[PDB]
Amino acid sequence: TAAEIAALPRQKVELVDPPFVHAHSQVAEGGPKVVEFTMVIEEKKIVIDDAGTEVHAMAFNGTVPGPLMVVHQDDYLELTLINPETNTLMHNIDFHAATGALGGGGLTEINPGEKTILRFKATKPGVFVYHCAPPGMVPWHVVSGMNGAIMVLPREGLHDGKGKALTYDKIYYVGEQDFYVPRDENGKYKKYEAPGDAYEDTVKVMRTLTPTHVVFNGAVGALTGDKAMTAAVGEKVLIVHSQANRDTRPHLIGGHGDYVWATGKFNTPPDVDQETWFIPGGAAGAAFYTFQQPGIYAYVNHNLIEAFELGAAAHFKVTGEWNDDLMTSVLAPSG
Amino acid sequence: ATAAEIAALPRQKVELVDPPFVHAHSQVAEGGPKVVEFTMVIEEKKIVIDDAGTEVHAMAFNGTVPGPLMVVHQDDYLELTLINPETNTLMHNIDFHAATGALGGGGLTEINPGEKTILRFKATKPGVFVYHCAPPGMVPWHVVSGMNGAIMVLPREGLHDGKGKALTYDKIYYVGEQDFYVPRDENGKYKKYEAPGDAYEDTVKVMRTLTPTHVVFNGAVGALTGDKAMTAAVGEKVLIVHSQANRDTRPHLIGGHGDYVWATGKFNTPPDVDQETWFIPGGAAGAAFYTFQQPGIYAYVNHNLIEAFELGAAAHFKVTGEWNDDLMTSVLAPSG
Amino acid sequence: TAAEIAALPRQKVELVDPPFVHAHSQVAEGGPKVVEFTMVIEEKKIVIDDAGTEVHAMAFNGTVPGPLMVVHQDDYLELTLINPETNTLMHNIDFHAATGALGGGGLTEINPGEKTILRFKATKPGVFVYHCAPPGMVPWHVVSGMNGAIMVLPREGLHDGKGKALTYDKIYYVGEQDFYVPRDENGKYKKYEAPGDAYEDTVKVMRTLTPTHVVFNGAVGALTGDKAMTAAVGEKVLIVHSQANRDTRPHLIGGHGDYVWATGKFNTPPDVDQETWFIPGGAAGAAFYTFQQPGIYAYVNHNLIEAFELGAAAHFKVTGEWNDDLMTSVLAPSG
Ligand SMILES: O=N[O-]
Ligand SMILES: O=N[O-]
Ligand SMILES: O=N[O-]
Ligand SMILES: [Cu+2]
Ligand SMILES: [Cu+2]
Ligand SMILES: [Cu+2]
Ligand SMILES: [Cu+2]
Ligand SMILES: [Cu+2]
Ligand SMILES: [Cu+2]
Repeated sequence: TAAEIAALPRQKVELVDPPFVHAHSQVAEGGPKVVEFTMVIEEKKIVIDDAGTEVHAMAFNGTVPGPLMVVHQDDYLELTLINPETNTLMHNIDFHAATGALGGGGLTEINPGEKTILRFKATKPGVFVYHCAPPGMVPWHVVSGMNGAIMVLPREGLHDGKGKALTYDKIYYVGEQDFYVPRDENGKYKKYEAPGDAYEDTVKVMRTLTPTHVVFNGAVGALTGDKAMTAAVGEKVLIVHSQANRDTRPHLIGGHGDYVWATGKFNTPPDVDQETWFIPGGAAGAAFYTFQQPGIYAYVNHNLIEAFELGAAAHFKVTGEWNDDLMTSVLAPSG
Repeated sequence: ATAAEIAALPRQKVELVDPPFVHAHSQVAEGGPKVVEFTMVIEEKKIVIDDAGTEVHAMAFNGTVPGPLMVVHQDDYLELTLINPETNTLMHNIDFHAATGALGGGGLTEINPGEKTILRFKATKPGVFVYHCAPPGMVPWHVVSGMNGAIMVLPREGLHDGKGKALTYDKIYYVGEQDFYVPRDENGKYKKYEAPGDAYEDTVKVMRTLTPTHVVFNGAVGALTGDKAMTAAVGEKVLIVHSQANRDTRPHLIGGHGDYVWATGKFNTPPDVDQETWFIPGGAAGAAFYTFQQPGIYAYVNHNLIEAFELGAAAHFKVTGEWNDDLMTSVLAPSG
Repeated sequence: TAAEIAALPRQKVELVDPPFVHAHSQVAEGGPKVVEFTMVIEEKKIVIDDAGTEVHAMAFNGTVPGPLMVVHQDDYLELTLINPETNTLMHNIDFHAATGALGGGGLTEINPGEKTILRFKATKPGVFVYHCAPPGMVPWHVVSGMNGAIMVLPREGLHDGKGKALTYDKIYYVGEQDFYVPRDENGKYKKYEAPGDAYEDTVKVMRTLTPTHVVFNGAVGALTGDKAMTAAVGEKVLIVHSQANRDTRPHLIGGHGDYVWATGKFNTPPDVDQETWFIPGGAAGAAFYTFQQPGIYAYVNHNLIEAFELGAAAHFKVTGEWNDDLMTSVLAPSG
């Protein structure tokens, strides 16, 4: 009822840039609330590889992917989206978690210098993709980095196939991005004055259905080296993954997905003991894993060409004690 | 069962309807096993697949791309009379993925132009299945020329969710998705050919790129839009059967969900629930059940947005009814 | 503890070339054991099509794909991997079934002239991919056919979703491979005198993400004729299928996948009555089917262009009586 929706507690949340996630509780604290978020849209040039390749990013909250928003089932997510007058394009937002008006895209078309406030009831539990979708140029905005994901946790937290609770110690959000950067006759990636200048050349690359780069956190190596995600032997980690436009097949090298909500929806029992899962373009998925061995792990899109030639590889730096029962080198490489 | 016992089975002739509509049927089976009879004439015809007038020499079952949806119940016998007209220039056959034996029926149905055949198979497994032409050595060319459709073998007790609760749809639509490989001239313009044959070698070359020039619903870009947009109402339960005989797809109802989705298309496999975007592998059909909650226009797409909005894989749903502000509301309309 | 594993019975297994699988028991015979395997790596030219197209294969045990290793859950798989001095590249092995050191790859880097022995506990039941992964040359080795699979059977054998036992009469292993063969400017496939000579050219083809060939058992038509798989009406067959780098969609033409562990993990209930299943690049899946009709069946990757233009098609020669109740030609093709 009206009075009841109006009486719900309102709560503002401070977002954090991916792969990190803002503060939240797995099990809902209190009753349904209208969770408030605010994101400013930034159109800016970003370098995506070691060769200085640029992309005119269209980023929610200034990041590629946009930040992860976490709410519980039946809460209302109320987002204030701002498109500064400094931008040159109209933007909007489609929450795959939302029901109605094309996910909210039909109610949030804001030109540079405008803002809007959209509220929707998170009626279904799971991880969902959210992305910009201006009619007539939906792919262009999405493949320019304008997408993220939200997590709608069941009020009672996560559980496995037989109702046993699954509580993670850590949670990371890996947004995978397929980029389509134009090249000149010589094969060098092109640079442009403004976003629109690249429109035509970019759509041509997009039609080949072959991305020039497939990256995590907006750039080749963004989640490797000193920016590797961390964990410890014995820790339970939830890795949320999304791809707003193209299929992906996540894999923890040296590990597994103990429980994987491959479709991303919590009412659908998770698959177990996964080596490699699949997330279709336009969806988010989530894998729960308890680390057992220390060392550096790689987390990749398992088409290894996309992982190691195109950029779809991240790292996990795990501390702890090695387990010789699980694995041991009986005879080290020798003549 | 003996041909005699099967012959003692009641027979019922069905009049097919063109996709996305489905011929009249009952969700729960009417009595016991029957021999459901269907007839389809194969038509090799030029079709236009986009607003620019791009043409394809289609190979269409019942004259449509996709071929029509045949609906029977588990343990019924599907008896198809397939006709290949004298006017056609190629041999055609049919492989029902729902069938068991002779390459899905393909090895027993090779008919040359001017020939016909009658195949009968027992629909032993419940679910939606793809059917398509498969002439040895020319299989992909016939399939990506539009020679494919789907059938639905309903459980005799109708649909049920993963927990046994009955799932009864008010309406049903069949969306056949087609990947086309159209050759282009040195200017990037699509080529036209006098006879389908003159297109073969050029088309095989494009097919090898594994990159379709068009990915469409019901044979053409925008085919299920405007006055051909599908319809529903707030509160209406709709089953959307989707098939792709040669290539993967990932259906998504923009602004909606797939409340229950048999992503593998098989009814004995519990449906996934609350789906945002599902996946149907090339060579299969899937089905999504959804109860509309909001009025307005919805786009139904293959969620590789480039395929959807650049290649042609987008349909529309016009939904009547009252807006639900509880589910969604514009607190502050776009403003300064 | 080491002492305990040391006290475990050990068994040397003899490997056989795909699509056949070495002798094993569906239900485990006895308590956990350390199952030993040995594989020598062979860099060799293989002819992949009737046009004489060659690939510089990097084959475990001399075949593409490498042989299927079968152990039971909680057994230890101990592999002695050998890289002969006749080879030119360093190789290693990642068992997706293993936990730690990048699936074993970090512990098995052997140069030509070296060997190593790796032992891991097969803690999760299902079929898993294994493949070479030299840092910086991962996809290249994998798409050169250096991959295979293992099956970790539950101690009590296979079961359906409701716990009823599923015992197969025959088992086959189909390893699907995506090759990227360079062509001279005339469209003719190029031939080389050494693996490294093809590197630069091959990487370029790989980046298009478009394979020139997609084959089963290393060559177009490999699993046909003298190598057509066999079964008899009434026989229950398990078809294990793997693809270490790219997606696939298996389909038994004229048949079905009665039970399909699509993710390849036995603890994830199998899908049933499948027409076409999906296996993501970087995984293995398994389908159980009881043949009901005699005749030649084709088994394919259901992107028909990949199956019939690119090479992804195998045959099954089945003996038995035709069942007219299941299918019958009421009127044979006629006027
Ligand atoms: O499992 N990594 O290739
Ligand atoms: O929700 N489709 O962009
Ligand atoms: O069922 N094979 O096209
Ligand atoms: Cu935008
Ligand atoms: Cu979307
Ligand atoms: Cu045909
Ligand atoms: Cu088929
Ligand atoms: Cu190697
Ligand atoms: Cu791997």
